[PDB]
Amino acid sequence: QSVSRAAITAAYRRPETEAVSMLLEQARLPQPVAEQAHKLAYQLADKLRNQKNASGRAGMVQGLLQEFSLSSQEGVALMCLAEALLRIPDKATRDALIRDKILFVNAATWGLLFASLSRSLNRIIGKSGEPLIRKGVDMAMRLMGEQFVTGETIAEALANARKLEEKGFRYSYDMLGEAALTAADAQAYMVSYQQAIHAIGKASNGRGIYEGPGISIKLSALHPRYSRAQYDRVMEELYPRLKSLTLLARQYDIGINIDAEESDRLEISLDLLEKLCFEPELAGWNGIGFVIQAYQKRCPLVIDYLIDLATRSRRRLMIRLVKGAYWDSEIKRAQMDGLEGYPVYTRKVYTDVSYLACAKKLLAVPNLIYPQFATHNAHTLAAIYQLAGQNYYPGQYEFQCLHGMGEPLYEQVTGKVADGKLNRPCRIYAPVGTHETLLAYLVRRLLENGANTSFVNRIADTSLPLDELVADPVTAVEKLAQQEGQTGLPHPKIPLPRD
Ligand SMILES: Cc1cc2nc3c(=O)[nH]c(=O)nc-3n(C[C@H](O)[C@H](O)[C@H](O)COP(=O)(O)OP(=O)(O)OC[C@H]3O[C@@H](n4cnc5c(N)ncnc54)[C@H](O)[C@@H]3O)c2cc1C
Ligand SMILES: O=C(O)C1(C(=O)O)CCC1
Repeated sequence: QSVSRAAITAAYRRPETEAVSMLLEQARLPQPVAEQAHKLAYQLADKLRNQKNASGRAGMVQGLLQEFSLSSQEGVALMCLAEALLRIPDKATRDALIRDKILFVNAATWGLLFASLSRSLNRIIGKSGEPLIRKGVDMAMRLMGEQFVTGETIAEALANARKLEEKGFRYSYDMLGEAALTAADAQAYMVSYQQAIHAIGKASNGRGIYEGPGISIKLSALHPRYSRAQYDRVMEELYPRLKSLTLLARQYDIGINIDAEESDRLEISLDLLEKLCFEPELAGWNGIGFVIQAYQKRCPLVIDYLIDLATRSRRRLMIRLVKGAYWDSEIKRAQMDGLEGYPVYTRKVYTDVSYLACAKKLLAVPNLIYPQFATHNAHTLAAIYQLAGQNYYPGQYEFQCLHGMGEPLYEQVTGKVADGKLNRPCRIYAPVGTHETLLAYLVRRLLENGANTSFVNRIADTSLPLDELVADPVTAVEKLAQQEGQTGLPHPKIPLPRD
């Protein structure tokens, strides 16, 4: 194998204490940079919470709830009398009433500022059955998934883009659908991507790979049963499709990004990337995109490979750095194979340290990589902004975020300094499709929003202080090493696969 390639295979499942200890010093921000990252992260997160004055509103609740000292339900019943007294139009009537004589409709809305259904459930199922089950699951899937979808068709989504593109946001469009099971399914996904490239290209109109929209694709949509697909069949069947779409994105000069999926396909996607990058028809073109997952132990080794690849094939690569979306499934997979170890980290803070270390690796080679830092975590953003150094220029890097999750945070980021933003561009990942293609994406978003470890989850918990929410991962890791006795131990509730 190649020297860069061999090192990747060597790190597939390396001990977690080993991996974390190596990344730790590459991820440590120097004390001056670290404090500036702290301030900016604190500001971003504070404005995200006290947006509708959610923080200070809870303060006046706790204050009057102290002085008067009654139930939380008692406080809500007080607001209801207060609101109905404020609805008395004449003051002299209201006050004389307060002293002479002395409805709960909006107590619901007031409660938010402060088991019998289980009977209905067991009851409803018996008479209704697997039809009721399959309908309700579909129903909640559409209802929860609306917020994550840009449009049902490529044309409806291109239209939805202008509002934010006029403010300096970019877009990457994703035609939903993945893990093709039949040659037909893969063929159809091939069609909907070509149709999308045309639409997004006519829309782009020469704006170019950096400043115009682009497209994101999944190899697993392009080949039947990609899960266990063999090497020779993938190159004969998938690669010509990957080539074709990429040629097409070049003619329109739009970025085309290869999404990263489950970790046992990292090898094969590198093989496809390696061949794509030496097509003569793509020589001198820099529009090829590739996601790397910082939660994998071999991400730093992939970066060394990609850096060498960009040199050998004489192009600048567009590399989306992400943490990763399949962590639950990666762990359950590794636990069932009883394999040597895990390919991903087992403590969330380890992934953050991985991400910070990989970001520095990417920022050091602007001639060979255009970094695209995908994240919704205020501290992560703040740290990359500091790590990228003074004297920003547009093509140095960009941020990325998911439709439905990133806009509140990046609206402090993309925009003019005069209007109080950071003047850094953000590309919004924009899914496109109907109900029939939303399931796997939605589930991954439910796993993301619902985890106690996720930034977007903890920012909502106004009982968690901002200083803990934006705390520094290197320091977190070193605080554990000192309490536990050694740097980088696996998560306690997650033993090694064979145990
Ligand atoms: C625009 C965009 C494109 C993306 N494309 C891809 C892609 O092609 N492939 C892909 O896999 N991901 C991709 N992601 C990432 C994924 O979808 C999540 O959005 C991302 O991981 C969340 O990171 P965050 O820094 O915003 O949140 P943070 O909450 O600070 O990080 C959360 C992440 O930490 C990781 N994590 C959670 N628990 C643990 C644990 N116990 N041990 C170790 N690690 C843990 C998971 O990666 C989790 O998602 C993309 C994200 C964005 C924004
Ligand atoms: O991580 C992934 O593969 C993404 C998904 O959830 O489909 C693409 C953007 C996140």
